[PDB]
Amino acid sequence: XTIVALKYPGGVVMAGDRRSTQGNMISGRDVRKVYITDDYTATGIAGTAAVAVEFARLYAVELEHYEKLEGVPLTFAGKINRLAIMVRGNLALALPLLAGYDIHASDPQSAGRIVSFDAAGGWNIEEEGYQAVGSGSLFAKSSMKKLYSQVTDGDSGLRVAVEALYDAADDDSATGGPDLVRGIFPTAVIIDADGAVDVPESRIAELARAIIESRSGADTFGS
Amino acid sequence: XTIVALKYPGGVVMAGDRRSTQGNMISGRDVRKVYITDDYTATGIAGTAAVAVEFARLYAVELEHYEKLEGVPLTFAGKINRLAIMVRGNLALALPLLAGYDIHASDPQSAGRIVSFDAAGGWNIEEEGYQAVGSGSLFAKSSMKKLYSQVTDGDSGLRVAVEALYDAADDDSATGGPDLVRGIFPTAVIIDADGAVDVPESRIAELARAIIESRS
Amino acid sequence: XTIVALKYPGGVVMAGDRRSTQGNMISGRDVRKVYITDDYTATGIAGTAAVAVEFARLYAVELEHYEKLEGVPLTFAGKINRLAIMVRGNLAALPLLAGYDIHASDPQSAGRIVSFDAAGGWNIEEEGYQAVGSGSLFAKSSMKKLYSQVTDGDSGLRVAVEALYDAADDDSATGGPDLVRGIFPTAVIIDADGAVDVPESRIAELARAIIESRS
Amino acid sequence: XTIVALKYPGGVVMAGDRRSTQGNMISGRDVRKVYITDDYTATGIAGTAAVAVEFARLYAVELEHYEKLEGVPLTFAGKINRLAIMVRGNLALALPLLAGYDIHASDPQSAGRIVSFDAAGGWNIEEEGYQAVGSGSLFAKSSMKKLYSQVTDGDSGLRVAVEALYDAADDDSATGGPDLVRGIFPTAVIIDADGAVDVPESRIAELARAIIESRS
Amino acid sequence: XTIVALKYPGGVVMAGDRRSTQGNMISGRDVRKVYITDDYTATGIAGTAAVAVEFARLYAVELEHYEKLEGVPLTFAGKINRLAIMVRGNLAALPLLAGYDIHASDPQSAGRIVSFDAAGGWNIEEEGYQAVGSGSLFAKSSMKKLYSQVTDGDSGLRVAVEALYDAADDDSATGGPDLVRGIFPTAVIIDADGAVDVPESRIAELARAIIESRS
Amino acid sequence: XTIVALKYPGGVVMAGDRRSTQGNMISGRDVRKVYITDDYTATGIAGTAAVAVEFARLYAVELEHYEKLEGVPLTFAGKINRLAIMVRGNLALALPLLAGYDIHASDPQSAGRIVSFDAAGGWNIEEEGYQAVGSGSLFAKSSMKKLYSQVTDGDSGLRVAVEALYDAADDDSATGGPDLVRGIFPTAVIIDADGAVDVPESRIAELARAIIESRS
Amino acid sequence: XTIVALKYPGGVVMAGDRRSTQGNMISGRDVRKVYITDDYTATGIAGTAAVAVEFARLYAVELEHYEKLEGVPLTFAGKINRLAIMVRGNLALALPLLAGYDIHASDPQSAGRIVSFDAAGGWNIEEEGYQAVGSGSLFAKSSMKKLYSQVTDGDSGLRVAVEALYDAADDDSATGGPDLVRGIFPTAVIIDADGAVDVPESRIAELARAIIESRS
Amino acid sequence: XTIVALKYPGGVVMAGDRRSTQGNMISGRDVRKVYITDDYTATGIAGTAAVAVEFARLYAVELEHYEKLEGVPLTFAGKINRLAIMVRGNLLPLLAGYDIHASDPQSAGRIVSFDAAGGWNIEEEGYQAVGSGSLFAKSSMKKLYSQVTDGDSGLRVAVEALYDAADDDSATGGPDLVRGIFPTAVIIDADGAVDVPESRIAELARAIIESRS
Amino acid sequence: XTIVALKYPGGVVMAGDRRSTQGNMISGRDVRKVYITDDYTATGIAGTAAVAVEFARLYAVELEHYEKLEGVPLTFAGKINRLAIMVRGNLALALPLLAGYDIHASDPQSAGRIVSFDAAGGWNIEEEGYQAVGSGSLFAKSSMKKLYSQVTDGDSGLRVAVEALYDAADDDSATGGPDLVRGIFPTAVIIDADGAVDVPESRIAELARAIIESRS
Repeated sequence: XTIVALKYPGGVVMAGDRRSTQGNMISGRDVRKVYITDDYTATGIAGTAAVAVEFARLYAVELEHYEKLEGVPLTFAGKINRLAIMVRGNLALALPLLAGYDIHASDPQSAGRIVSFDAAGGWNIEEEGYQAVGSGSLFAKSSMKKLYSQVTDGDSGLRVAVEALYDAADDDSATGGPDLVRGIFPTAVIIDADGAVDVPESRIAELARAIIESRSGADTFGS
Repeated sequence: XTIVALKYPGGVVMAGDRRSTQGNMISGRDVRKVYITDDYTATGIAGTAAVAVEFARLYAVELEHYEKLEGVPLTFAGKINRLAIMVRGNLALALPLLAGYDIHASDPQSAGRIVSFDAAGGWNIEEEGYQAVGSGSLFAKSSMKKLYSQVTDGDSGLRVAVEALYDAADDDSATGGPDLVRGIFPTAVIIDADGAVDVPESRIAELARAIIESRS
Repeated sequence: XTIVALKYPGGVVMAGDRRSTQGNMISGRDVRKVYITDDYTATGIAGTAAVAVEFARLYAVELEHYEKLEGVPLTFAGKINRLAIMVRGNLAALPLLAGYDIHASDPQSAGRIVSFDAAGGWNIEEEGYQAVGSGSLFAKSSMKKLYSQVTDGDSGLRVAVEALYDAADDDSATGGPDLVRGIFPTAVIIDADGAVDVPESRIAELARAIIESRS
Repeated sequence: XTIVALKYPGGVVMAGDRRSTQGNMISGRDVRKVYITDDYTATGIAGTAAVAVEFARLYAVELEHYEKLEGVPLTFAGKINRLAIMVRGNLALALPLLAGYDIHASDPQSAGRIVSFDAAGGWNIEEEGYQAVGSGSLFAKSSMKKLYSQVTDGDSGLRVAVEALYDAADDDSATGGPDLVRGIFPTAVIIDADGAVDVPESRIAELARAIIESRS
Repeated sequence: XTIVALKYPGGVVMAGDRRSTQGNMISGRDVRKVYITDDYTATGIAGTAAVAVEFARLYAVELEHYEKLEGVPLTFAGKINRLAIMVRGNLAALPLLAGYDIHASDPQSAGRIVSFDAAGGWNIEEEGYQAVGSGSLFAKSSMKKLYSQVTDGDSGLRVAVEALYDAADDDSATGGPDLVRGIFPTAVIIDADGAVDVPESRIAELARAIIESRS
Repeated sequence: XTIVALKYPGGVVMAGDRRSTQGNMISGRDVRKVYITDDYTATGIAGTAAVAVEFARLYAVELEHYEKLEGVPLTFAGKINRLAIMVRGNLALALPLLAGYDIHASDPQSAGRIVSFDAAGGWNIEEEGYQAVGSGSLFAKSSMKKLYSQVTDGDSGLRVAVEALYDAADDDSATGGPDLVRGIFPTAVIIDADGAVDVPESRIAELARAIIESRS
Repeated sequence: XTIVALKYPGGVVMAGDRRSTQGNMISGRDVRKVYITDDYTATGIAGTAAVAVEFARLYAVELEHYEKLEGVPLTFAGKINRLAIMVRGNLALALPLLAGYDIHASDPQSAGRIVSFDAAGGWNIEEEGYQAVGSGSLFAKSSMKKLYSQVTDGDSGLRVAVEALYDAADDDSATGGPDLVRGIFPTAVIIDADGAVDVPESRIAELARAIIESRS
Repeated sequence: XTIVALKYPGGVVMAGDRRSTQGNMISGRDVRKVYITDDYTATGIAGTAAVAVEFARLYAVELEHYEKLEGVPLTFAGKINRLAIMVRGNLLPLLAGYDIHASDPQSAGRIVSFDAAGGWNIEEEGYQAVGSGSLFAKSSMKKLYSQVTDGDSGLRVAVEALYDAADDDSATGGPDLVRGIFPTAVIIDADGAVDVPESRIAELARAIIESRS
Repeated sequence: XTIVALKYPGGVVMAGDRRSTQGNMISGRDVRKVYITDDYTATGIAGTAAVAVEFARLYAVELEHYEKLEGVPLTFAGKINRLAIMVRGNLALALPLLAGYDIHASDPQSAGRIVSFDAAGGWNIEEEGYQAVGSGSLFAKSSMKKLYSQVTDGDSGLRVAVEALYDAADDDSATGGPDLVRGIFPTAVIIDADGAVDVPESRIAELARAIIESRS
């Protein structure tokens, strides 16, 4: 299963596929893997619906816990630190991808942040502009590498994220592509200076149909 | 990967998906798994492109070798026997599905034949009317169970076979569904009294598009 | 052994087979696997008569314990949360939960089905149906083709019994309707008026019609 | 899966179930496990359709090969000896049950013979009057123990064999009971002084429904 | 290590990196992995210099042996069959074969690419490109986005070198163009006039242009 | 991945590569492995970005904790002792390399100190003048062996450190060389009597570009 | 690595080599393995620089801890007992060699003591006059056996100890010989009635040069 | 144990250390690991005295056997092929040679090494080393190779590479000044393969030691 | 068990102990391990009486077989080659020690030869002047290292060989020392230009007693 995240001018976008498998068998088609955790952060886990929701819930609780006790939210570095303590504690398994926006960073245009975790539970701030986790991550990363120059705003960003997920599904059977028959598409979250918001199903649906139409044409031109 | 086969009044049809995987990675999209082996038989293997074609090739050579030596082709029972020996020998891996038409059977409407193999290399003539092998075979068989009453001829036979493969792909990631973007659809063979012929890609495409439209 | 559950317009239905096996030997023929746990929920476990009753009993006690202490029942999300804590605690067979959210905005789609994976993770089913056990794949593939026929509670109960029949038809670990002994699948139906046990006679008439229809 | 055999005054009867399983999954419902091997013998294997027919075929060829070469058939002791050599040769999982009638025995009323094989491939002559092999053997043997006193002829002998198989199916999920929906019933062979004959599907059906009516 | 192959209008091109590793240590920088095997074929192995040269040599001997004995070369299908017999015999590495079928009906599409899976099974590639080795997934994903640009031999060769560049950028076992030592990927092109080794100088210009474009 | 450290007259320099791998796959290109831990020390770990920063952070907190509580910083021997207790505690993995300047040493020219750790968590003061840890350590050490005579001051030392890392990258695929395309170069810290300072990226870019032009 | 210890009339001498290895690779050339632990004792461990110094430090702390608490130092028997408790505690690895001078012994000429430890952590007071621990111990012991008759005082003791270490290096690659290029020689401690002292490096250098010159 | 080989303008030089070890114990001090196999080749094995001499002897017999049977010696490619068949048959030697049939006599020197799988490799880097001290010897040659302008400086660098291998690897033996035992070496040019006199290597070893001191 | 061999001006001497053990138990006290194999050679194996004699016998037969067939004995190089082929054949256990005199060597004073074998069956010509094999070889070699300068002739050589064996016994329980109670002493062979001859027991006895009185 795959989760992607990318920085765009003024923010960050995170998107995840909807499949879950038990071996070769498809066990889920509506799996939500990306969740808003506070006003400026979102987490994505390339695992089951339960692992994704339970992790996000527990992290959301810790952040808001601190806010009620201390009156102010944690700094971005403090949010990662607490996430890292939570990830290292569960190693007793799928690793999280965090998308955030640092409201206290000097340059607002590059205040988007992406943090990933390696097998040993070690955090990493991504400086390449994008990242992906899961079984289709290499395919999604190699796709974003070629398409990243096209990201100039939020919608451009969301489009590239959806195309990266499409490319992950095209080459990895564990990642689900857009289901045009059932009307199920990747979920996404966008985060900028105004906060974290869920992207409406209608725009992701428009974009997924457009990528498919576009690939169908390119295929007929090459044959 | 999945191969299906069903009997219809007057013949038999066999169809297979086009995917091949290396774990979670998709390694093939144009994989042909069903091949005509003689004028009245076809074999399908739910494995790689090479295992499918190599097996079919060796079996086709063996059936034609006998015909050239003895002047007449083997009886259907003899064809299965030779296949069984070939299969047992190899077991010392994916299992073959054989579809054929017994030109010497008393009743021409039920002369279609489907033969499968179990893990131990044992043959089984299917009497249920249909069969499937591969990772999505349970899903395909359960689908055919509910749709078999609709089979009334070769076209309704071809439709049910494509729908069974669609259901296998819908529930099993190792089985490939119809790729509308690339124009890749399941391959099929239909065998009746006039012999075994490859079903044109165009007819499978129309049937695949109608199953999709119907579910949407 | 197989348990199935499906959402119909106005509620949910859950049904389970009556067999239990010890390897290849039939050890039970009247095994009840589906139990009402509170006014709006039912649990089904595809295991032995003991695991099924013991789990349901502990869960029912936990729900009622909450209600007596706090005066009001748990919200549906809270019920699942408590069930999940119970399932994860036993891991250190998995249940299928059917319910009706009395607080959901649309009463027609207020039915809920929750299943658990090997790791003890919960999953709210959006497809309309679910099955657990050794015959689950067969039951699910059968409901896939018959779900369009579900228009009310009775047609919903008929499709549940047919899914179980289909599960028994190709899984020896799931028991079909025994016409000789008069033993049929058990079922629970939950709507706005609460969870009620489906009478044996109704399941019997339906099982008899499915058999004659296949014959 | 289960095969049963019993001696009655004047001959022997052998009957087998129709199921085959891959773990918990039902893979067959029309599995024929009992086959006539020569004019006076029949073999039954509690395994797959393939193991059952392949074994019976090789054994039938061996018996007829001897008859053509030497002009006369082997004595009953010689038939068992050849079977034993065949069983020990394959075991270097499923073990055969052989029912036969010794045309050269002094008492025609007790000329019926039942021979079974053990996990080590050793032959056994059953002097208990009945025997059973397979996953439901214990249940079938315990059933025959209580019903054997009712065996007085070929018909009663056949009723008891069908009831033993019914009891095996009632307690063992690997053995298939009579399918009233599909019309599939246990297969049976009866051997007396006039030779080995397949029992008509209709007679076993009538006996199976009689058992079901009796138990309800 | 990585080998790439792609079909272009009128032929085929195959290129390979120059690195060899013993665990994490770089053991070779001049490793030639792609060799011409007959007038119309080339083989590439993503292994050591020895495995690549020894395999190519034995295969080239087998193709010429047949030609001398029978007077005519094997058909393309026969060349693959012989290669497959050689690969299955060694398994009891995994080559990429690129060729041009002089007997095909359409000369523009006469280019052929054959790869082998872990079990020694052959696969004719109908996608237009293929890659083998530790950086093969990165090279294939790169060619997927750049293939629309392949319109002739020169552009076929630019995409091949860019695919290898992308493999090296993401996989430490694949070597990128060494501007310090002047070592670049080796390539072979096949069209209707036969197979030929691509001059080091043309590969160096392409590699210099790909690097200037990335910075 | 590799970290190198060398003593120069009047001080010490520590430099580290920027790569991180996950088997054969490059997972990082911007990995900072060397961090200033107090006014006179720096730690370098040849591991992931997280292990390097988390270790340095905990050690920096420990050194400052003591200074605030006791009013004066720990002696150099005390700093090593605290580091050793921390390293032995984590084993119950990649090992640290400490570079520091002993402000209380009698001879300021040789007041630079280098401290490493072995597999068992044992400390060691290098007397050779240089040291390296990680997968390219032999290559870096063998390179410094031949170039150490050229070290006369901080800039000479820094050159030899960057060249050692270049030689580690040239022979070890797990160590990253200077990326001229992305503009990513090794990070370095220099410590003398005036304290620990991060070497500007532009000075390292200048050294690396020149080592490349030199070998061209 | 090797540590040697020998009794001379009036005291005891302990000397150790300077090498450390990581398999076949030389990891250290300046490794100090012998340390004075109190006014009358010294410990030597044939292990890493860290294991040797950490062990000696902890033991020195305990001996001085007792002296400050009780006003008088432990008897020699008490010092061994405390060392043994420390060795058994770490084992539940390299074995300690202790050299001392019993200030309370009746005959001052034979008051020198050598204590070694076996694999199980058991102490042993050597009555042979000399002992050695480490990978070159057998070669050093074998050498002292032939040269012990020459030990008539502290000077001769030190000369023989250096020759035993030289012989260990000549036959065992894990033991380092005198490095005339770098000017690194074995370390030594002499203990007599006046206390434990570090032997000056120039003195060991002179002895090493004379042994080398003699064998040429 | 370590064997080094390097190409110089006009030929090739191969040198090997003299130690052999049984685990940690020094079992040999006079071990000859480099042997002339024909007029233009030499083999070196970083193993025991027996493995080195036995291998060289069988290979020398094979080369001369061909020459007597066919009248002409094998081409350089044929010599490698025969060596490769011999190595794969037993399962790491280092071969140094001069190709008398090469177009340019200044670069006719050849160095062939073998990997763990028995695969041959012609070295285009100018030098190579095999054995337990090979990484140290190669890193040393990397920095000193620019100094190689003839046979004399080629040999000096070879001896220095072996010195560096011994300085960092206990399994490789350095020059024993006490016993007068030094590395052995073979130099091959257009005039054939000749053993380097012990006196020349001793002169070089002493100069390297005075230089590091 | 231990075998030693040494070169003296004009020849070579080989001597071996007399013990054999089965674990900790002494199983032999009269074990002869050194045997003359031809006019100019002797073999010694540090194993059981049987392994030592059977090996020497097979090798002696091989050398004489060649001499009778070809008329002349093998050259020294040929004798080692044949021995090596024999050793490698048995290893696909204890390894042999061969002492010989090369009658065709240019310098008669240094014509003595000693050849040993390593674990892999590889031969080695000794250039140190002496060698030893077995469980006490290290002690015997270290003893000879200090005593070799005393070897000026055959008597000096034999004296040193007996002292090396004594020292091996002293330090290793598996090697037997001179038994004064039973009158059992090491066996020895001396080889010069006049051939190989067994040293009289009486000469070894007076040498052994002198060494013992010397150590007392």
